[PDB]
Amino acid sequence: STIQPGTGYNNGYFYSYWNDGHGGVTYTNGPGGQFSVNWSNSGDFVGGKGWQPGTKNKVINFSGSYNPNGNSYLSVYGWSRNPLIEYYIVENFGTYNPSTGATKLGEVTSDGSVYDIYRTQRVNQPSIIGTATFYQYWSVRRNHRSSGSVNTANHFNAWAQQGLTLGTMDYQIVAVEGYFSSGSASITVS
Repeated sequence: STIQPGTGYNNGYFYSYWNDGHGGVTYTNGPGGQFSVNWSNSGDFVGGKGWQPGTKNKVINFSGSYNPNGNSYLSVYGWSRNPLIEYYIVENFGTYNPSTGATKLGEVTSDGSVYDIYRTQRVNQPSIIGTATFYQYWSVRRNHRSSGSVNTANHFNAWAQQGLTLGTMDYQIVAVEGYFSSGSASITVS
């Protein structure tokens, strides 16, 4: 069903839904690995379904509809702890490339596309452990898509070759993010 921000497990899939307290977003958990997001003149939000904990070799499948009108992205989104790392494997995005401002570390080929890889240091920013400082890694698919399979190990290995140390895995979801925009999405994860 439709929920307010929070985390939990639904039909055997972990979910996380976060927003900045601005209105304009509706997040709904559906059957199995399904979730939907509908938004209209939102603030900042990100939510979706997957695993808690994730793993360093998961092959993540997703399908469905993704129709942003403005700034948004569809990604595999997760964290590690000790060290604290935030990461995104971006499969599609709207009007803004969310890796803008991050430092390019190279490229990796996975699951039918080249990806550009990046990182940036986030300083005194919200995180799964509260206000914190941590590196944020990106892998941005050149050939955008809204269904597919992601071999996460290819991305983790590419980042590791340029200095990433992944600690203990925390959650790992397929997420829809929006940033002062409108859109819809209906995604099924497995």
